Amino acid sequence: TDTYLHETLVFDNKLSYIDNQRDTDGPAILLLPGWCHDHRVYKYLIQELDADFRVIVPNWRGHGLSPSEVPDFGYQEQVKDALEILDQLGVETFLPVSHSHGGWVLVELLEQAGPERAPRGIIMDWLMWAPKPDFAKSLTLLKDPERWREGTHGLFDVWLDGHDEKRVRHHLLEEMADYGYDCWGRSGRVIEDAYGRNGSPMQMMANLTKTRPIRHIFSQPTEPEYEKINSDFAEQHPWFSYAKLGGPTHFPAIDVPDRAAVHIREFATAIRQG
Ligand SMILES: Cc1[nH]c2ccccc2c(=O)c1O
Ligand SMILES: [K+]
Ligand SMILES: [K+]
Repeated sequence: TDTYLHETLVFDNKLSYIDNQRDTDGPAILLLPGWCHDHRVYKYLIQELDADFRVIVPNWRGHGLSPSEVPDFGYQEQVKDALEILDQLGVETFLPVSHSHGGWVLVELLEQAGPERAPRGIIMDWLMWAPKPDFAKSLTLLKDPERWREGTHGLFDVWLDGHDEKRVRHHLLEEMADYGYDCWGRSGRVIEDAYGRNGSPMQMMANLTKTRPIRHIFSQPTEPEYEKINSDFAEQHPWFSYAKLGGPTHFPAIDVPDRAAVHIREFATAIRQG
């Protein structure tokens, strides 16, 4: 799966990215990582989609197999980076698929690219409501140079949700091991700022200039009150749908890749039929 890893200069930065360069009919599937991890989170999903689609995964500034400190940037800049990679690659039409807070990039990308280029989106496990106290606390911890690691640990607890989930544990404990405070502290500032300025992922989506089909596929939070704000949002908005995947962790791309794949294919086929 590292047979597909590339690197390129993007404005000021060398960014790594996955591209299987599959010669096939569009749309390209653009898999967008959350904060302080990289394309490795997608290694099982990429396998599900490899045969039939062109699959691109950009890594954000300072992210990759060798993380590095970089100057401060936000989702605005993640969006420009992603488009610049698509331009360099000649990719025209694409279906963006995001993980968690990679969603802020996805929804701004939909605005920027417009519905012709980006006609649909799939958002995975992304907190739809404004920060509850435990999560609000997590962010404040991430921002703290003394307590960022404690922040990440509390988040790992929430994400694993009491499961001995060997693939996810490996991703959190090994694949994110090289990320430091420069990343984690930034993710805290950006995510906090994102909800502050946009209200919520739902408010930001509802506010798109040109709304279009978006599906939220998620395994957590598992409580019925969270399902309820998804169903209420979907009752109000013909373009919004959701699917509870019932996977153990915050990482359906890792733990139920075959289920995440089928929703991606469904949206990719709807696009092919216009
Ligand atoms: C990979 C990743 N990174 C984060 C960093 C800060 C806050 C939330 C997250 C998150 O939800 C997620 O999935
Ligand atoms: K187990
Ligand atoms: K709906």
